[PDB]
Amino acid sequence: SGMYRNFLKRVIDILGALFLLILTSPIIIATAIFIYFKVSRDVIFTQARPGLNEKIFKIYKFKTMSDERDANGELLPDDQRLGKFGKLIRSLSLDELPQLFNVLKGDMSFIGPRPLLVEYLPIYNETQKHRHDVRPGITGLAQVNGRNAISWEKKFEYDVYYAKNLSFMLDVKIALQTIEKVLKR
Repeated sequence: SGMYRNFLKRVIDILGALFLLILTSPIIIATAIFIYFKVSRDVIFTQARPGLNEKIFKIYKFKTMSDERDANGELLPDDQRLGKFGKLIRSLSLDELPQLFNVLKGDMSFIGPRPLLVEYLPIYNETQKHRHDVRPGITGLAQVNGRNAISWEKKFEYDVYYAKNLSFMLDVKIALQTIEKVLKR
């Protein structure tokens, strides 16, 4: 290919992220306000993950757990630092919204491999390393093919096949498989 792989896919990523950022902007400001006054005035925390050509970038996400400490300082267990409304924000995936800015700025695509830990970079073999030949995605070929089994090698098989055979057909197929995925629980 080339015409869609090297150009048109990025435009849909930019416009889509820009449209969705303006579309959910009241919810974004509302979420940040609640977190500011009841969780943490830092609101946003970043996540360093490998991306295109394995280059590290920070993933933006809303902070949901408090920054509470202990009499000795070792933080409370995760049970007591995550209130009911924090779980509600997590449940509605509102904390995930800042990643639209990641998609907009080029860190990620709308459809692509899942951003995983930096630890796995030396573990990937010569075939699985190719999953970083494309930008990571909010959804992708591996996310829609979940079969209640943790076969990392088969997830990586889907990842490598996607990076090699990126098509406008395939992207539409993933998009339909993603909305049909959410029609179920």
